[PDB]
Amino acid sequence: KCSLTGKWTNDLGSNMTIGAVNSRGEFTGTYTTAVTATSNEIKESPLHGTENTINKRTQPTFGFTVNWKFSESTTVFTGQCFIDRNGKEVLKTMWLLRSSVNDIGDDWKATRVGINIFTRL
Amino acid sequence: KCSLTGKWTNDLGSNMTIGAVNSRGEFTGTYTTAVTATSNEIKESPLHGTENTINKRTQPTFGFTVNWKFSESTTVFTGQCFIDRNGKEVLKTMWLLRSSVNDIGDDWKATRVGINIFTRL
Amino acid sequence: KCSLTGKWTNDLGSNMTIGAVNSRGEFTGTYTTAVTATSNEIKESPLHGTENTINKRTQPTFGFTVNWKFSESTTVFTGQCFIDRNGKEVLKTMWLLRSSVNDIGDDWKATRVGINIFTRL
Amino acid sequence: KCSLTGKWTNDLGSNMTIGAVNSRGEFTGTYTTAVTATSNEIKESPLHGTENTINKRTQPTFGFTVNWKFSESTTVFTGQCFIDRNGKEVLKTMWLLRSSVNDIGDDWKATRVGINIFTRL
Ligand SMILES: O=C(O)CCC[C@@H]1SC[C@@H]2NC(=O)N[C@@H]21
Ligand SMILES: O=C(O)CCC[C@@H]1SC[C@@H]2NC(=O)N[C@@H]21
Ligand SMILES: O=C(O)CCC[C@@H]1SC[C@@H]2NC(=O)N[C@@H]21
Ligand SMILES: O=C(O)CCC[C@@H]1SC[C@@H]2NC(=O)N[C@@H]21
Ligand SMILES: *[C@H]1O[C@H](CO)[C@@H](O)[C@H](O)[C@H]1NC(C)=O
Ligand SMILES: *[C@H]1O[C@H](CO)[C@@H](O)[C@H](O)[C@H]1NC(C)=O
Ligand SMILES: *[C@H]1O[C@H](CO)[C@@H](O)[C@H](O)[C@H]1NC(C)=O
Ligand SMILES: *[C@H]1O[C@H](CO)[C@@H](O)[C@H](O)[C@H]1NC(C)=O
Repeated sequence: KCSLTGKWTNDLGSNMTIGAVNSRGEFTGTYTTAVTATSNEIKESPLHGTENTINKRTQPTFGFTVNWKFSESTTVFTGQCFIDRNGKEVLKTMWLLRSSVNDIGDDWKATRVGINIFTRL
Repeated sequence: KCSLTGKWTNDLGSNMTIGAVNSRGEFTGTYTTAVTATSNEIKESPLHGTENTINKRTQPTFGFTVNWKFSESTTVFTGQCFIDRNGKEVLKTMWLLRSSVNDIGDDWKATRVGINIFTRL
Repeated sequence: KCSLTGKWTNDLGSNMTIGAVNSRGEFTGTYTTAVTATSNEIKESPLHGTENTINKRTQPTFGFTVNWKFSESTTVFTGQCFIDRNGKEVLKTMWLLRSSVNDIGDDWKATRVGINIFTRL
Repeated sequence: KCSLTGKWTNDLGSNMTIGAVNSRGEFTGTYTTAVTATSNEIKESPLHGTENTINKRTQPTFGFTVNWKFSESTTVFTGQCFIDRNGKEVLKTMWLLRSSVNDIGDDWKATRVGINIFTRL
């Protein structure tokens, strides 16, 4: 089984902690990004997500939202908890980083996309 | 002021209902999708999200995860709550739909991307 | 049949002209974007693409790259030429807008994603 | 100076060969994918792309379309040609894989997204 609970680090150097996931698949955690598109000072930020519980998969898909405390942005991450061929856990994820724009006319350029790989820290 | 609480419908015909947003920006609700890439019976699914509260914007940025109850998939949405040029509230969103694959070698094809525009019901 | 050749306009107000596609599916054209993420003056830019020729589909998928003349960026567009229910042509597309960064350490934030719908002008 | 011309291989094991880049930034080549989402026999496929020449950057931005010969799909890649911290050329790319659907009502699920890192062969 691949469990979300624990401390993780990613390819960019960001760390994240996820507490226990309840019977409904929900969990909370904290995210310390190593990088920012802003020129602001980085602060630890909370995250809230859900792990898919159908078929009690041992490598479930999951999703979570990071509510940034140092900018007006929001990032969502989705991926799957895989059991590496080495028996070690790896989170393969893709994310959408949403910036806030002041006019709906600028909405077309407000969304960045990318990946991140997490391993137990 | 653009608010997330309420009932919404999108360009594909899906409906979403979001409850009250608490002091830390949390919210939950339900999503009834009108379409599916599966060959399964669609079922109302729960969602948990967060909206950014930095600078208490009137057109907040937000994100939420939909935990599908009829499949092993997970979807994440992110976007902004705008007051459109015509005066109506509109949610401009982008999403990542993650399918579950069985081997970490099939991860590359597990993620679909799209958009949805939600309007008040 | 849905043909790529012609003059098109999109939901953002951008216009594009595509010449004739040869026996290999290749075509060239020009793109006049109505919007820019830069603060630069917009110039008409050339595009080069290819339409998929397998099974001689009447609604083929296609792809094209826009080589911007007023910035160091590149945008790729992919989609499908659909025959609307009204018998009119519509191009449903998704794009990736790539900005150039100076260090590979900033690569994670260099890519935006979005959609555009085109109709004959 | 990062150059596109040559032979490359990526993180999934696919190989690509790009020919000479002309004065207007055009180039063509061939792509042999190592994986497929189809259940078909993979076949070498042609590609046509463009690299941005504005300010004659040494780490250019670029895009290309792969016209798959064994399916009705089309893929577009975009990214930047970097000289990595260790001194090696590396292509950081993101892609959109467009499948063909039969009704414009199924357009929402036709696009997959991912990344690929190419390195010199
Ligand atoms: O840019 C900011 O300021 C905050 C967003 C940080 C972004 S979210 C996707 C990417 N992954 C990560 O670990 N850090 C960056
Ligand atoms: O395909 C499935 O089965 C479940 C996913 C439904 C997807 S999420 C993105 C898209 N938007 C929507 O309102 N419905 C579809
Ligand atoms: O930002 C710039 O300067 C040039 C890119 C323009 C972008 S590409 C995707 C989007 N569609 C469009 O018609 N215009 C914008
Ligand atoms: O799936 C198919 O059949 C053809 C698409 C191949 C895809 S394009 C993105 C991914 N990268 C790659 O090198 N091969 C796969
Ligand atoms: C977290 O990861 C390790 C854990 O100690 C640490 O060395 C590093 O400085 C931290 N990175 C961030 C972005 O906090
Ligand atoms: C949801 O929106 C309204 C509910 O009042 C209804 O007319 C419509 O059929 C519903 N659509 C779905 C997919 O449930
Ligand atoms: C192109 O579209 C129409 C065609 O005449 C025109 O009114 C409009 O000004 C043009 N838009 C751009 C961005 O060139
Ligand atoms: C391509 O890369 C090298 C060619 O020298 C070869 O070893 C490898 O097997 C090839 N891979 C594919 C998918 O063609």
